[PDB]
Amino acid sequence: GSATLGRLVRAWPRRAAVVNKADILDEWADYDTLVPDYPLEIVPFAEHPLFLAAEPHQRQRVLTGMWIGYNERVIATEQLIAEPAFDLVMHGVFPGSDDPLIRKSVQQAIVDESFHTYMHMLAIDRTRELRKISERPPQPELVTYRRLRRVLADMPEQWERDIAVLVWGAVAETCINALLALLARDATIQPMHSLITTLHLRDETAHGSIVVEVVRELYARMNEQQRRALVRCLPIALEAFAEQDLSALLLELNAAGIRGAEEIVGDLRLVRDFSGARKMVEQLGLDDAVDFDFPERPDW
Amino acid sequence: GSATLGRLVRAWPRRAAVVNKADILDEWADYDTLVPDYPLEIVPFAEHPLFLAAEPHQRQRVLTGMWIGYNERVIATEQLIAEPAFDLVMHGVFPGSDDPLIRKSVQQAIVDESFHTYMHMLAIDRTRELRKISERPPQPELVTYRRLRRVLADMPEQWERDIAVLVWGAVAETCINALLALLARDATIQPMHSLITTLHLRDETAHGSIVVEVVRELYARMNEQQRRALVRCLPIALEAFAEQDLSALLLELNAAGIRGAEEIVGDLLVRDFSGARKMVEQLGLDDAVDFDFPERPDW
Repeated sequence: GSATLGRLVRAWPRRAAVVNKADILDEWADYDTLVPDYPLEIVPFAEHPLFLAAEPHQRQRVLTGMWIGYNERVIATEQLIAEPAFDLVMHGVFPGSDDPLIRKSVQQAIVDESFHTYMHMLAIDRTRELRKISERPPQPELVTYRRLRRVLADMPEQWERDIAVLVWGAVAETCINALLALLARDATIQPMHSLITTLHLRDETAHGSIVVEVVRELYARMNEQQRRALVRCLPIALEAFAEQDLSALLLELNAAGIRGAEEIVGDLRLVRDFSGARKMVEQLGLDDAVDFDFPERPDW
Repeated sequence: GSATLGRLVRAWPRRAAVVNKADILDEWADYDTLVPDYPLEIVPFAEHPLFLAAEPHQRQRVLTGMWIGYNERVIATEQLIAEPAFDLVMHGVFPGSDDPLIRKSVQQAIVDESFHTYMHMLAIDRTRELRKISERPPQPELVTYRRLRRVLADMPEQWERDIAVLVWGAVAETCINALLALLARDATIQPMHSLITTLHLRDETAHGSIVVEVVRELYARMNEQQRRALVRCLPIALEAFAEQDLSALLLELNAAGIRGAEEIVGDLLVRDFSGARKMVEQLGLDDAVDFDFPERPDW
């Protein structure tokens, strides 16, 4: 079997966030209210005159809101997109998925996603308590999940729905959110915010390598119509993860009471790193068969 | 907020198997094939004449099968019974489940169950490799799960189905498998077999405490007709976890080639219900539940 997979399975105890920082709760120990929740430098409208025209506490409420929103979207992605793909592999629904090495690598990833959900859930609860955020509008559906559900809606056959779910999860796990990596390195924000994202990023880098190996092995064992289906679905999943939907920004800005929120939003790097998914496409020998313009590899 | 829930949440990093023995895979290192997989002492037909009249390799193959069978059932219980109940709580379908202390304790439990599945899956894989078992017959559907399907068939509405799933999960997590506890303490079997079960039991002791606290809190917030279904639901789940089904024994004796397997099973390990009894008290359902709780086992 895959030496990459063997190596990833062996490294998991030395690498995983759940093993090496299970005590994340205690990181709020000596909290400092004076330190921001989110870095202004990665806010796209940070220097828009209408955002600058606001009062300092209003800008701070937007930053806090964007931090909470980012954590909400991470949890929804894990729960609705990434974990269901991992679960399908473990269920043995694809030929070749009964392999001990595939099963070990993916079950480890499932433990990691559980702990990721734990960390991000903690981040929301602690922030809401400490910032005294009593109430907050029930946020919109993920654009990525909306696309998934619409693809699946009129699909007759379970075998094809399984392919779509796998591909959506695979793309999610190989296309790293710019906010994950930018938040991870940021020294200006709450140290627990930088830390949680640092931990998640370390695990996600391994998850992308696992997904590349696992998808190669399963595609190789798939029949032609399964293979064909995987191929059609890739560009659709890739475009869903490339698509920016700034509905969340509008709600945050309106929440904070910033005047001209519609103007600021309507007025509008932060691209995902698609390196992993490009490697995935390469490993499948699909380097000319996928209709997607891959963005440049980010500096970070 | 519950002081028990609070203590268990803050102790989780020190307690959790996932933190303490993530490298469980490496425990197979200096592997000794001479050490049995499973203790004869706890095999219900160990002293049956037809079992004793089989060859040494045949009896050792049964022990291997029962160990693998144990692990298969643990995984199935976690996947089909325990995790769904915990997920239901996290999906906030019940009033009062949005509480951050409840969410922390249950999410930590969910991390634990994913790691338990991992441990048990690898015990199966490492045993099958080292003992050279190339094929194993399809296993029977869990008795507990078969009974679950039945109740859900009888109670088909979405809101009914949530309550049944929760109770099924709750009973599973508060009634400790005799085999879990007896394997954990066994000094004669493969050290990693007693280790995995020791680790799982340590976690499960906490989970039982968690479930009693959570279910109580969720009980307070249900409407008349939800409470109704939960109270009527408890004894059926409890009966399900108490009913002893012999079908998996008859399969190990065949997988091993033992003659008169039917007679053996014809001629034929009660859970510790202590945690579930407490759950019943905590709900004030002491007089309401028609179920006869067995005496606590010494272990």
